Amino acid sequence: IVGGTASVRGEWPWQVTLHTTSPTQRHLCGGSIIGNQWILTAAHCFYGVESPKILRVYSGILNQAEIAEDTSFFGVQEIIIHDQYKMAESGYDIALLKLETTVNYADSQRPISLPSKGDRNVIYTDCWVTGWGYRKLRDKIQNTLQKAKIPLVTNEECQKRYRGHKITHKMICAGYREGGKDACKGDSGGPLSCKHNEVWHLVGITSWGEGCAQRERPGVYTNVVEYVDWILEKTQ
Ligand SMILES: NC(N)=NCCCCCNC(=O)[C@H](Cc1ccccc1)NC(=O)c1ccc2[nH]c(=O)cc(O)c2c1
Repeated sequence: IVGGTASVRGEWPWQVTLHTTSPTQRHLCGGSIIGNQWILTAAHCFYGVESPKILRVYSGILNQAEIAEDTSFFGVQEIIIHDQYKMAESGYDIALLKLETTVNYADSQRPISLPSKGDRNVIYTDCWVTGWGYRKLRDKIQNTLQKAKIPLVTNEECQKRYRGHKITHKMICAGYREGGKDACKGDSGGPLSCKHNEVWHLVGITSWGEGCAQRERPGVYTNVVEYVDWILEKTQ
């Protein structure tokens, strides 16, 4: 996260850090608890991942330093990638991880609500992006989970900023005209969480963009409301 601040422990209890153990253990991508056996994340995170056996999901984490060889984690039983996914920039950048055991919910870890189809007309004014990603284009994974408040931008506005791409209605964009606050490398797969009528909704999944926090280059997110049928289908 560029231009963000350290999170409070437990304030983003749906946020997970997905690790790979190969060749040695490291943070791979963000994701969101959406059900007791289910993490929603980006499809592009699994480029070259051959098997779910190399993955570890850690929940209830604030600091990456909490994670050591003796720290408990959730195994991944299955990776489910949208069958129309080819790459982040063309959409369908969404994936489910089916965990090998179920998450026991607590103040430190619990699921985020998916948006309703009735909320397509909602004007979210309180949206946040979170993660352990870079604080600038050339940087490293951060110890402490970062957060930034970022306003949504209209698709028509977003399309003007990415003339070489097609910004579809299955995408949603967010950014300051002047830049300065954004997701960056290592944040991908994580949530764009919006608070509306005192409830947090998983509005986006961090997907792609040009550089990080550049002026007139908003972040592009998978538009989660357009996938509620797919999520239901794939999780039932
Ligand atoms: N909103 C804006 N402006 N851009 C949107 C930002 C989201 C895309 C950025 N890419 C990303 O976030 C890659 C996506 C990716 C993941 C896995 C494999 C390939 C690509 N992530 C990374 O480049 C990435 C992921 C995990 C990492 N772990 C480490 O220990 C060190 C790293 O340098 C590192 C880098």
